[PDB]
Amino acid sequence: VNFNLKANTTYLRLVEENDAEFICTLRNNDKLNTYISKSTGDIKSQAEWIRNYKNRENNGEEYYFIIFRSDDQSPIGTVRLYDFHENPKSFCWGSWILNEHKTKYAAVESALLVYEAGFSTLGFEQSHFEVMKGNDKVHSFHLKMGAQKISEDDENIYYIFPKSKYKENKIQYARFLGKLEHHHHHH
Ligand SMILES: CC(C)(COP(=O)(O)OP(=O)(O)OC[C@H]1O[C@@H](n2cnc3c(N)ncnc32)[C@H](O)[C@@H]1OP(=O)(O)O)[C@@H](O)C(=O)NCCC(=O)NCCS
Ligand SMILES: Cc1cn([C@H]2C[C@H](O)[C@@H](COP(=O)(O)OP(=O)(O)O[C@H]3O[C@H](C)[C@H](O)[C@H](NC(=O)C[C@@H](C)O)[C@H]3O)O2)c(=O)[nH]c1=O
Ligand SMILES: [Mg+2]
Repeated sequence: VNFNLKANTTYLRLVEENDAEFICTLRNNDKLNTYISKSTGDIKSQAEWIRNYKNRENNGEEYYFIIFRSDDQSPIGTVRLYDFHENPKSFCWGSWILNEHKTKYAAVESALLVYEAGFSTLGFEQSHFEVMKGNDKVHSFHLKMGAQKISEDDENIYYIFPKSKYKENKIQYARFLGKLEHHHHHH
């Protein structure tokens, strides 16, 4: 598979071993990591994590991206599709992090591109993910875009996002993905 994921102000490309330092730094930023998993601050350890990740990628099992801002081609975060299953065909996503240098609407664009990748580039039917209780704005984001709060445990709320909702969102959210082919005008 090869991806061509770009929106208005951001673009995504697959993680390489050389992104290890950017990743270590991002994930060990205490302003960003309140609700994600602890991980190594050691660059070589992170390079190793990516090498294993690359085997999974080679076998169609996982796709992990650096998020870039288009205007200066500088890295602003991460996102991942992982843990694929069947009946129905489902993917998880997460590892979703944006730093201070993010564009304003990067969160919207990157989420949309995830769903482009999963539902159209990879042919899944459903998306699953979770968000820690307390990560209030992220709950609100996902509910707004159309995720369905299935359920929960002591830590998380568990969501699914159906392919059907992604197809509505392509029209409603077209302004985030590219320049419009025609604009609405009221007389
Ligand atoms: C999760 C994360 C990537 C979200 O990015 P964010 O920039 O904080 O997301 P926001 O919800 O602020 O969305 C960005 C902007 O688009 C707007 N927006 C969000 N959803 C929208 C929608 N459906 N329609 C239109 N606008 C929308 C927001 O209001 C915000 O604009 P504002 O500047 O006017 O507030 C980021 O907060 C982060 O890295 N957090 C730490 C790591 C983490 O917890 N990851 C998630 C684990 S569950
Ligand atoms: C991606 C990555 C992970 N790790 C380590 C950290 C863990 O010990 C292990 C597995 O990581 P996880 O699967 O928990 O990845 P993580 O990026 O922390 O994110 C996941 O766990 C978090 C606690 C969050 O729940 C996260 N959820 C989301 O981001 C969902 C979005 C849609 O809001 C979810 O994807 O691997 C690394 O050491 N380096 C890495 O680059
Ligand atoms: Mg490409």
